[PDB]
Amino acid sequence: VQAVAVLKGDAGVSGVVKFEQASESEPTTVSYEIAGNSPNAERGFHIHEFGDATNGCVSAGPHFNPFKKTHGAPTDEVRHVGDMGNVKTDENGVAKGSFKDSLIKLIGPTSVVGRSVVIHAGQDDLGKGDTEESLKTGNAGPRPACGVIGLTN
Amino acid sequence: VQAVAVLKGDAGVSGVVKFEQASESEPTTVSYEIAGNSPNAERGFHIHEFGDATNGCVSAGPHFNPFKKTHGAPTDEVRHVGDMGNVKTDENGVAKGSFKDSLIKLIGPTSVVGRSVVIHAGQDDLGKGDTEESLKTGNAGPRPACGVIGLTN
Ligand SMILES: [Cu+2]
Ligand SMILES: [Cu+2]
Ligand SMILES: [Zn+2]
Ligand SMILES: [Zn+2]
Repeated sequence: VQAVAVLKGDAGVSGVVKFEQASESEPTTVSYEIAGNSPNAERGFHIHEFGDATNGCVSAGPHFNPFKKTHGAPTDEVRHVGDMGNVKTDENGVAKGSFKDSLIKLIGPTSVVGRSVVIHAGQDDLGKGDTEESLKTGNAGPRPACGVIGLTN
Repeated sequence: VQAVAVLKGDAGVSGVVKFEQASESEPTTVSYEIAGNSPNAERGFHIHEFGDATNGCVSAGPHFNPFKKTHGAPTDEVRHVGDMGNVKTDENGVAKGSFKDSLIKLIGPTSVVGRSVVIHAGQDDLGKGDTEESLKTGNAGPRPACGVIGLTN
């Protein structure tokens, strides 16, 4: 199964995030190309609950969290399903990369098809900050771009 | 269950299409508000197969047609799952309305969550035309706007 999200916004950030998953129990491969970010930085990157684009990136809602866990790093076992950590940006503001994830799925009752991807303006502190906010959002800040995740082939 | 598609493009047409379905066997209520169309007209309106926005409205693919039927009117038994007929536009170019449909679902293996809605620049001939093309697209013409269908609440 394949899916894709086209990230758009008004802040100069835009990109494309691709998903592929062979079967429900197998990892999903997530790959991304994102332009217009701050250079030489780390930027929070998550699946949010709703595929709702009626109000910018606000209407995407919170991090996708069906299991009611705190916010964490992708390699933490306690994390939101949608937590994809930080993406690294180069000297030109480009984030490009890929990873595998075993919580993110395109199949079954936690499928992210129809949800959203958000790229943030700040760094995700991976749930390790001082704040109650760290356990909710990682303090990753504003949502310069987002896109609904759709089926493709 | 609720879903929504935000229709966008570069042709002056834009809008929002909402979906609600209580359970898989019951009708889906589809409501829409679309601006910027030709006035006093009828414009084709369909669910297309893919929620892929990487190439304008082209990458949405063809009408959603899992049962491999010909294109028809919503009230035809032989139609594509995605066939929503024409929407009527007023003297200001606005289409606003709602309807129930029993093939379109937000639940189950034919769910349209993660697919696309397209509003066309021309009238859908409902499969009644003189063409092979009528039985594929209803001759509804260009795709001035589209949006991926996402989960909301
Ligand atoms: Cu986020
Ligand atoms: Cu169409
Ligand atoms: Zn999170
Ligand atoms: Zn059709």
